[PDB]
Amino acid sequence: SGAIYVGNYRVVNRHLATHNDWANLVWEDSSRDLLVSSTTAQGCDTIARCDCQTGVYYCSSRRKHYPVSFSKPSLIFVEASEYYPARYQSHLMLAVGHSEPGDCGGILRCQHGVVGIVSTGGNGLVGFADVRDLLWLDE
Ligand SMILES: Cc1cc(CC(=O)N2CCC[C@H](C(N)=O)C2)ccn1
Ligand SMILES: [Zn+2]
Repeated sequence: SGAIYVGNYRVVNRHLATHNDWANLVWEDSSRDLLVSSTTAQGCDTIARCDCQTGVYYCSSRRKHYPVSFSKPSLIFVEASEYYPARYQSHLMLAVGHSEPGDCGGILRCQHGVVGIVSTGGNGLVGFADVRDLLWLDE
């Protein structure tokens, strides 16, 4: 679990969105596994606006942060699950590292701020849904 709080927005994995998230929906994209809902309280997370390929992610299944090198956002095939059939997930970045399904929502950060959130895994690769292109999260 986990989310990004920036301004009046809450960014979560779409497959983990709550009833309140859908009742206050701003934007959602199934192909990216992202959903953004509105909030009453102001958020203070900073979104990175960069092309970094190195950062640190929080892994709840180990209560640890790990430094990783990750690929640029791209279309990657993701196996079927109870939330989606087999498809290509867009804007996804991969790194060599540990993750379990419950790690989704963990933040990936670089020196400039929040890069994305844990969204996929398996076979020793962790995938993160990028948020750096969503310039409207700041305005
Ligand atoms: C972080 C993680 C997730 C899994 C499982 C995984 O990849 N799923 C299941 C949940 C939805 C995901 C998606 N974005 O389509 C795909 C296994 C290890 N680590
Ligand atoms: Zn950066």
